[PDB]
Amino acid sequence: MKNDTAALAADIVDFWKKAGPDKWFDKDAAFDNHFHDRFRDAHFAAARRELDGWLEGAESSLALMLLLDQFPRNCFRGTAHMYATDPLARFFADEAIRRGHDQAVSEDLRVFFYLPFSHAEDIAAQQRACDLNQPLGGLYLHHAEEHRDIVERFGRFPHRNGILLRETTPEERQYLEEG
Amino acid sequence: DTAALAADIVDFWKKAGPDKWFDKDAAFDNHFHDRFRDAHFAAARRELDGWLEGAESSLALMLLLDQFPRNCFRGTAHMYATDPLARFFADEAIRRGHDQAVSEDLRVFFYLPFSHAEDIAAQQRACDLNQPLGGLYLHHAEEHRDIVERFGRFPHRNGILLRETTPEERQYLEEG
Ligand SMILES: [Ca+2]
Ligand SMILES: [Ca+2]
Ligand SMILES: [Ca+2]
Ligand SMILES: [Cl-]
Ligand SMILES: [Cl-]
Ligand SMILES: [Cl-]
Repeated sequence: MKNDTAALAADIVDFWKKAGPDKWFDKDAAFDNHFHDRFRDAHFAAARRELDGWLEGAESSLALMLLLDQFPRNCFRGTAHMYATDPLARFFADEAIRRGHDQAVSEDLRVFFYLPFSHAEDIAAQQRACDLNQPLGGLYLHHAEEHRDIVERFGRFPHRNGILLRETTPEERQYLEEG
Repeated sequence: DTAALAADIVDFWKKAGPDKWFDKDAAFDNHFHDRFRDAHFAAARRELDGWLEGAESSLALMLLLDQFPRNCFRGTAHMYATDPLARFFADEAIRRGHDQAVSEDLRVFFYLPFSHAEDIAAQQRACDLNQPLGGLYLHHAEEHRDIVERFGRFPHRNGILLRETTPEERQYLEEG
């Protein structure tokens, strides 16, 4: 399943399209279970750098985003595993965008190439996320700006502090306590 | 000349943009309120029905009757008070082609009144209207519809509307 022509990559994308925004954007434990049953092995292969060849194809690169940015957020909830492949997802998102892959998938799926930037605790990534979401507009843009505001304010996502064993600052504590 | 006022409402909203339309910013809500409170009430008293004659002025009615309450009357029955009027005007604006006259970025404000109506017919209509828009706007229209097909209404409003949450609504509410 090493090449962009892999059945596995197409399977991941087919699974995502079938699930739809009903599942992409609204928490559901059955969907988490389902995603894990199908694609846990694929996640680990991607994380082991066995699927770098998927960067050759637009939809196979989308599959990489789904495995390395989305999968951990569905399937490793409440643990440091949720963030473990984020640097890899970002590295791949950058490469995919350089190849024009985000422009090659449908408008509905484009945001999955941009979410790794929203999920990074660094200002450059956040500004890049907002620029990339500008053409998508509406709620895509709103969400990118929501993330950028937290990072520009704290340099990180204070909601992660417990899981990552970081010391919460007074202003972060304030922010957390109030929403 | 209330023409200038309708234009001002649209320009306020257009320039604020999607980084403010969906946020919960008390400063923005206060700004919107202090500028357009009188306009909202004039529209609610049926003093601005003439704005149906134009596309942008009809958009202004949507912003005054559907969005304004949601920014400026939060957590109160006033959030819903002008919803029937907003749906009435949206129906008329769509009959006149005004939704199709404005770009997709702003067109959705003609359709949100249908997603905000506690009426399964309105919800099905909202899904049809958002269908060509797709993306997150269609998704949210479908989500609202899914809530209403089931219940006939929005359980999240039970507190405000002093409704006894049924057992099914109750367990719907505790879950997510
Ligand atoms: Ca090849
Ligand atoms: Ca904002
Ligand atoms: Ca669209
Ligand atoms: Cl956070
Ligand atoms: Cl959208
Ligand atoms: Cl509800």
